Amino acid sequence: PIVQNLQGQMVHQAISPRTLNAWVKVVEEKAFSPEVIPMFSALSEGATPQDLNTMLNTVAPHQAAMQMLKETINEEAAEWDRLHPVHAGPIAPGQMREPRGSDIAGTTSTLQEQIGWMTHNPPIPVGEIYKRWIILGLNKIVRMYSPTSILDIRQGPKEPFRDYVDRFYKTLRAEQASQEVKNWMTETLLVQNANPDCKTILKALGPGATLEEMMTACQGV
Amino acid sequence: PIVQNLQGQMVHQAISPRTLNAWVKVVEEKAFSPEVIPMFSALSEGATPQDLNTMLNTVAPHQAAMQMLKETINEEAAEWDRLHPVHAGPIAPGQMREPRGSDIAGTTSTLQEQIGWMTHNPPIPVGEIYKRWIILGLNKIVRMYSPTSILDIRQGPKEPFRDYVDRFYKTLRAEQASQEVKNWMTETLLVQNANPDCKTILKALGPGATLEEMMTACQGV
Amino acid sequence: PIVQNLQGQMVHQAISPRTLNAWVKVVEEKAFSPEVIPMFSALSEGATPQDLNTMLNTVAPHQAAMQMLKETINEEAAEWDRLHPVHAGPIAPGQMREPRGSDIAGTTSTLQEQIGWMTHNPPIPVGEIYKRWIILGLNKIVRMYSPTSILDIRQGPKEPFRDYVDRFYKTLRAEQASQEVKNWMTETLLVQNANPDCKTILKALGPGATLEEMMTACQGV
Amino acid sequence: PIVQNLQGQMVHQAISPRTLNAWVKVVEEKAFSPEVIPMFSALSEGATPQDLNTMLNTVAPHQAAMQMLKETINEEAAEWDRLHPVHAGPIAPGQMREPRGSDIAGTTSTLQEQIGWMTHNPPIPVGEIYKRWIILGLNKIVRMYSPTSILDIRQGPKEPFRDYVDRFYKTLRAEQASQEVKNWMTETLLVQNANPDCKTILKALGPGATLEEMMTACQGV
Repeated sequence: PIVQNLQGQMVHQAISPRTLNAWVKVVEEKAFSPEVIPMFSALSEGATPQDLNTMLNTVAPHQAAMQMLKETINEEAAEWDRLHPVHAGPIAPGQMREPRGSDIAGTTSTLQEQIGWMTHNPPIPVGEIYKRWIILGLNKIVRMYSPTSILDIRQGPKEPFRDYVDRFYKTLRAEQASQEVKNWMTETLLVQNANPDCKTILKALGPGATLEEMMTACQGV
Repeated sequence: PIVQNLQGQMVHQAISPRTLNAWVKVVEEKAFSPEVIPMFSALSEGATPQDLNTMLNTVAPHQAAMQMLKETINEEAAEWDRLHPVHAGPIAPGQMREPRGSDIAGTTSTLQEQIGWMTHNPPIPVGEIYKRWIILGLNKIVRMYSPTSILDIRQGPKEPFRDYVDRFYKTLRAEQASQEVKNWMTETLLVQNANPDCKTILKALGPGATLEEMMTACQGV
Repeated sequence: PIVQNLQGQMVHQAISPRTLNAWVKVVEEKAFSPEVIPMFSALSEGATPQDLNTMLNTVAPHQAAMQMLKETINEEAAEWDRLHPVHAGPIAPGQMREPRGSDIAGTTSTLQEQIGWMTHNPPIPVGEIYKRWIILGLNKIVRMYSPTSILDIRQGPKEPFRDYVDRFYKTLRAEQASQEVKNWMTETLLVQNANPDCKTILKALGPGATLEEMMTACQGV
Repeated sequence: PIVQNLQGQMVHQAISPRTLNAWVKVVEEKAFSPEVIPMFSALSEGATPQDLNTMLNTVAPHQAAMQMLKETINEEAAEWDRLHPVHAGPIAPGQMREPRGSDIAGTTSTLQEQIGWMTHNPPIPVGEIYKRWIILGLNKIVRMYSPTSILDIRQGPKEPFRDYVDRFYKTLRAEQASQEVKNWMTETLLVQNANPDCKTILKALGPGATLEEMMTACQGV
């Protein structure tokens, strides 16, 4: 992250060892469950590209996930270079240069360059964009590691309705289908795969019933 | 680690008690699993040789692991002395002397010497090299304590494919074979030791199929 | 082969009918076992490219093996042409021209050309190189026809250790893995797949035990 | 071998392809049984060191046997060099030089040198000595590959006595014990391990009975 010294200047501060260890525990203990993404977003709050690469070093022992992340990052960097062509000409002495795709990811840039780029009026967030690319890669990884399809999430004969709903929505978040497909799933498949008693109640409830009404009507069933 | 005082001078800061306690919990509770190495790397982030020896004091009650670490450290120090002979002659007043193998490990050096050595332009990282030697020793220890061979990692009849892949790759990381041998293992043994249904599907998939394609084709099997 | 006439001149001699019949028996009766390669090497001893094509005519009824051989030969001829470019310019009257890839295989050359090329001071062996290409093709064929993986070679409960070792090494020769992979196989998999009594003895024997020591310790078990 | 041309000069003749194929069949089909040694002696009759190395090329795919052969050959060559020191001084123009250990094995010598060395009055057999070294190596290999100890050769309850004697003596030839130990074995162990009826008859026959008398007395038992 970025901190201010006693002289009022923006200075980079390294990630604390226990934050890095929390990230390591998340990587090594949760098997790339969907909750890894909110935890990564929280643990990398206000980070620099060098800090993000330090956090990514934890993923390196997982070859498939790391390769997927690297492919996503390279594609995003190529797209960034395509959409931000290197202008040929003079540059104002008071204005800093434009970083490239290899520079936002911190492959060739330095710490001071990123500190200056992030701290500006108006600021151009380089850490946030790299973080978003990491999140795209992580979403792909979570999709790859998902053990069950949404079509295989069925309510147990004695399973409470709220637990079935939680499992269903967790699997839906893992799968990351299209928005229209997701809406169709939440509207139709959730009712379709319920157990007979809750299914009868939900059918009696009618189409267009909100999730709150369904959980109310199926609370003790 | 190294911190800056109000006067702008680099000053050593001791490891916080809770970071040391986290390291103690890792040592005493995980039985030298492969995840001990990323956790040690995170918890010793930006540390000095004195801090590294403080962290190593936790390993001392484990006689075999500590002896293996000491052997690896002594061998690395001897190699460092061989590759960095003590030059006989004058030394510039503004340039500090060259530490020996017993000095990078902090056996004979002092805190100020290591602080000066690490904080330089350009810097010579003494903490990182000692840390790498520790990691070599820890890798040897993890290999020693591994309970199962990779040849004994077989998918259960009802075990999901992703869990089998995770166990297989964790054992592979523990064993630390040669790169060519590791590639052969990931290409052949993973398919060989799968359960009959996934094995049939993977055989139909053909050689050279990526891990993502295999996990996709075996998701619900 | 090449023989000398009464005048001291090198003359080509055709392969005897019974040598050709021995080669035919090898091709038609052994199902491309690994021993086909030493037998082909012995039976084609000191042969000319025309003789080698005569021997290859026996393989033609086997479409897959013959196609694999032709692909290997064409690739080797293309590589030979690439590494031996046709020089444009004068040629010494006493020095013969350089054969092409289609010429070493005897597709376009004549018998006298090959006789002169092989009989020279210093000699340039054209028959040996074509033979080596044939051996590469035959190795590929033997790999294709191998019925069992090395991972499936397991010592029987009452099988003598020497027979298990012979089967293991025959399969290893058939598979033709990389040298490092082969060393790992002979060091680890042979012990891993032995029966419980021999496995206990070999484990007690320790790593780095020679094959002779293992066969001595497991002789009557 | 060595043949004479029309001018009366000794000329080397290569081994015929079918003799080499017979040797290949012996190597690849008999699993280093004791009969491999008489067959090698017959098939290498009157051979040159180059011919012997050509025959040894068949053994190369068998790593353990080939390594044992190479160790025996190197030891014999070192002993030959020790017992035949290189004399420093003039050499007669009509007398050829003394080959070294690397020269009798054909590693550095040429065909003409060996032809001249073998064809002399009086002749110094270089092929025979190399052949004897090969036979020592092969005897070691046959000992290594022997599946049963002599102590485990026991006559079956209905096995004819002549077959038991043949198996016993074949195992004894494989084991190659000391002469006194071999005499003790043939005198005591053969009677000891016979079946009860033949054992009773042989005990009644008394010590010092010849093998012919034993086979006569046990013919139909």
